[PDB]
Amino acid sequence: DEVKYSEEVCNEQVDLYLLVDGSGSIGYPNWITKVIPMLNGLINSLSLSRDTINLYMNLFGSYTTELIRLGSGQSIDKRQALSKVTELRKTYTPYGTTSMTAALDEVQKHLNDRVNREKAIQLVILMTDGVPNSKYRALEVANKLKQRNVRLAVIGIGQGINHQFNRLIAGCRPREPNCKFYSYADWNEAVALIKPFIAKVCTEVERVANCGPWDPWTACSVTCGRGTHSRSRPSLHEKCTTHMVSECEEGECP
Ligand SMILES: *[C@@H]1O[C@@H](C)[C@@H](O)[C@@H](O[C@@H]2O[C@H](CO)[C@@H](O)[C@H](O)[C@H]2O)[C@@H]1O
Ligand SMILES: [Cl-]
Ligand SMILES: [Mn+2]
Repeated sequence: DEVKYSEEVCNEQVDLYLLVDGSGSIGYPNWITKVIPMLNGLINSLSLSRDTINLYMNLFGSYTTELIRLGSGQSIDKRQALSKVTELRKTYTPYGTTSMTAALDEVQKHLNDRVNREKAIQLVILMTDGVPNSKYRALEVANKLKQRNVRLAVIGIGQGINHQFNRLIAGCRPREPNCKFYSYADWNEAVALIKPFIAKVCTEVERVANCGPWDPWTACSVTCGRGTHSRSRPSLHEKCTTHMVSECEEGECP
């Protein structure tokens, strides 16, 4: 048989992969005056914690650079994540080519390795001017991510933004105003864009678990008159009953 039980589903767990374009096309003035404050405002709006949002962060240029791993201090504490952005303002100048496909591939690898949290919403935030090393290769991996139920939002940054590509990889429809997946204004709009994707919403649902077949009932405790016997089974789930006791009769007692 099976067991039924109640449960609240809130979708509070989110693995958020922040992929930041650090390539030479971005432009140094833009980096300082626009990208850094974008990162600051965005990350400041994320209530990171062990049990809810966990941040991953990658910087992609000629190489991809994994800045923050899911689960670490910097993944779950907003203040620590902000320090990484500050470290970037002080010590990184954008240069080189644009490994966008490889950055997205790092997310794929998380899923493949089963490093993400299974019950966690998977959310990629791609921050780019939308001029990757290869347009087809980057669209391809993004589409692979979406077919795995990964959500993807795009934030345009840089001195020379290819909106057409950004809208395409975000999945924006033509003739449709205010795409819910792409923003290219300031941090305020990006934050609003990201909000519906990470909103905790609580519903009460019923759940079903297969408890597996019972073992045979034991022989009666007494071989005459009233007694009891029991049947057990492996716990295939936390909510599954594993033991029963019933009253049995083995005829009369002389
Ligand atoms: C199994 O075989 C039965 C035919 C009886 O001989 C049982 O013995 C009886 O057990 C009851 C209750 O357990 C006692 O009150 C009796 O004293 C005893 O004869 C036996 O278990
Ligand atoms: Cl690429
Ligand atoms: Mn570039």
